[PDB]
Amino acid sequence: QRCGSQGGGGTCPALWCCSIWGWCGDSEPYCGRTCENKCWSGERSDHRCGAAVGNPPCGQDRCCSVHGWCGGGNDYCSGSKCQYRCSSS
Amino acid sequence: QRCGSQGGGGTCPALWCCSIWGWCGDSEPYCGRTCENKCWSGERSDHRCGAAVGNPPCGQDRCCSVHGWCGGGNDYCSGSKCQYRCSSS
Ligand SMILES: [Zn+2]
Ligand SMILES: [Zn+2]
Repeated sequence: QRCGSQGGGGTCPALWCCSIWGWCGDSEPYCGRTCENKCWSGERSDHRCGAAVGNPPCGQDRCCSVHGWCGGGNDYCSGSKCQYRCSSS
Repeated sequence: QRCGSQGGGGTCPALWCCSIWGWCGDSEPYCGRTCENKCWSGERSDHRCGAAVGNPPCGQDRCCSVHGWCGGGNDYCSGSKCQYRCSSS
């Protein structure tokens, strides 16, 4: 899926990272050094996530729980406990 | 100090746990299975704490920060970041 200034301005599904080349992913090429948006580095200082705080990203191997907190592991990342960037599932 | 039904009906200092014997603490006999009030099990799902949500407990090894949130580690528990149930170094 395309996204970003190169892809047309779409947002990635499950709010994944849009690389600078305009493609969606969740690995370093997309989320680290060559990320354009919803980058690992864009996680709020307070680590909250969700619609309440405008759907910000979470860092590497961290997901946005359904309670609105970024963090890692099943409790944040496994289905129904996870709202986006889910990665455990 | 004394708290709860056996101890006067007060809340502990630093909103710590009141055991079933009416004494204040922060270890498992106080906060765990034999806890009467402000127990580890009473953390709100939304993780809020502070007086605007009526001084809820925080879970185990979590502290209420000055920002109104329960969580683990130095953002919530360290000296100047913590308002109650503070414990980290
Ligand atoms: Zn939670
Ligand atoms: Zn932090």
